[PDB]
Formats: sequence, C-alpha cells, structure tokens
Amino acid sequence: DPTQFEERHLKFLQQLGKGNFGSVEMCRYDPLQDNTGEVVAVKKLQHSTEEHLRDFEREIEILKSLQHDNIVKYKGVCYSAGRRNLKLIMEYLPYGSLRDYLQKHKERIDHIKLLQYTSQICKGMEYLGTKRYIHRDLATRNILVENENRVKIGDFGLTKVLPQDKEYYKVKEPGESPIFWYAPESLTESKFSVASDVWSFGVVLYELFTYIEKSKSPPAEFMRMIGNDKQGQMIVFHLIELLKNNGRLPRPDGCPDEIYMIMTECWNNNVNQRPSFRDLALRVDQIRDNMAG
Ligand SMILES: COc1cc(F)c(CC(=O)N2CCN(c3nc(Nc4cc(C)n[nH]4)c4cccn4n3)CC2)c(F)c1
Repeated sequence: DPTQFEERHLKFLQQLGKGNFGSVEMCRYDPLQDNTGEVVAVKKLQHSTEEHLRDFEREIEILKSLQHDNIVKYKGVCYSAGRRNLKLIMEYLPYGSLRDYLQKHKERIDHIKLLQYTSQICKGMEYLGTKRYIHRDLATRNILVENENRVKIGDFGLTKVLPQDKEYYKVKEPGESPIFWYAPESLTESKFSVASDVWSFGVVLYELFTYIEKSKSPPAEFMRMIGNDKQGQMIVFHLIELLKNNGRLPRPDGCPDEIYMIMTECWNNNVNQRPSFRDLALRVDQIRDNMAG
C-alpha cells in the first residue's frame, strides 16, 4: 500500500505553517535511507482531542476524494499506534502559498497572470461544489503555487460536506474565525453554503488585486471603516452593520472596472443573487482573452 507511510522514514526539514489546531511541515520521505526520497508536505494536529481527531479524519477523507489539477494531491496517511496521533501526507508545492508568492514577486505578476490564477481557483471551487463540499476558508494563504502557471486549493481544515436535505451547513467555531472573509449570513446566522464560498472568493479576488498590501488588507480596511478603537464582540456587531448598510472593501489600486464588478457581485448581501463558480470562471476567461491577443 503506497497510501501507508512509515513514520521512521519521514525526515523533518522545516515547519511551513501553523494553525489554531495544527501545523504543516516540509519532510523528506526516505524509506531507503539513502537520501533519494521525495520531499512531501505533512499536516498534523497539535491538540490530542477526540473532537479534533474526528474532524481531521473527515478532512483526510474529503481530500482523498478530491482529484483535480487545482486541488493539492493527497499522498497518504501516517499512523503511529492504535489510537495514534495521525498525519496527512500531501504533495509539496514549491512556490509556497499564493499570499507569500504574490507578496514577493509583485513586480513579475501581471493582471493577466492574476486572472489565470483566479480562473484556476474558480475551477477548483466548482469541482468542490459538485461533491457538495463547502470550503469555508477561501483566502490567498490557503492557495498553493505549484509553478508560475498553476495554483491549487491547498488546505481543507474547515471544509464541510453539505447534508442531503439542505444547501447550507450551520457551524460554530469555537475560537477565532476568519471574519473579514465571511459572508453576512455566516456572520449572523453561522450559515455556510456555495454562496458564502463565492462571497469569500470575492475577498480572494480583492487580495490578489491589492498585491497583498498590508495597509490595504481586508482586516486593515474593514477596521478603518469600523474604527480601530473597537473591542471584540463589537467588531463582529459593527462589521455586520457595515455589510448590512452596503459598506464594502474599496476597489484596489490599478484594478479594472470589470474586475471590481466581479468582486461586488460576489459581495451581494442576497445569498441567491451571487454568481456561480462556473460563470465566475467564464467571465474571468473572457476578460483574460480581452486583455491578451
Ligand atoms: C494547519 O496547517 C496550515 C495549513 C495552511 F494552509 C496554512 C496556510 C498558510 O499560511 N500557509 C503558508 C505556508 N505554507 C507553505 N507551504 C508550502 N508548500 C506546501 C503546502 C502543502 C500542503 N503542500 N506543499 C511551501 C513551499 C514553500 C513555502 N511554503 N509555504 C503552507 C500554507 C497554515 F498557516 C497552516
């Protein structure tokens, strides 16, 4: 079984990312011990808990079930014992997250290139939606760069499977949520759907066009519009109010009108009036072709 990875043969090379409930490492899986093994990505939990383990087992199954060019490849699992600790083994994408890649190569990345990535996220997302999976955490930090011409959705920590009788999923936290990417209904009602993923995709489109400018980030922009003198529970309250009164993220500098319109349509307060991923890709591909030859 290739899907079974022996723990003693997984050489730690570097920590890549940390989460509230886990981490991602760069390892070399070297069974022959001759230093010819491939470098892989290893996601692991930080809290031993049964409720976080169950969520993680569900996440492993969601990823195992995904086969697309714009989705990070599942490679296998790593067990240690009977009740174990469990590790998810994925392919290593060398250019890091889309957030870090863009932040460093802003001079090299055209608008056409940004739109090629956008279309790839849309295609990956539409594929998710056919399996009735809700991502719930669409952001540039969660998109990986395989190469200069290809991005993949690279983390599924918050992904949920829709119940068979509903088109939304209601879910809590319990700690810190990525609020500045959340749809109003996710803020008020805790409702997650394909439509709230579209809302968040809008924020991703925003991120990409700001070229990750710290002063222009979604938390920074929203906090200015709210008042940086705001508490904690009040931050969600005021954010709900601003969104409700058609308060939105500004058009990023240099961003064309056609693209900001895509963003604003993704940001419709009316769940049902938001575009579909298929149409999103269609408009994006159309714009890419108008900008090119
Ligand atoms: C609970 O664990 C998580 C999961 C997350 F998605 C994030 C989100 C986030 O911020 N990053 C930034 C750093 N990063 C990264 N990854 C690379 N390669 C890779 C990752 C995979 C699966 N395959 N290949 C790579 C190559 C070069 C530099 N990097 N940097 C990982 C994701 C976390 F922070 C924590």
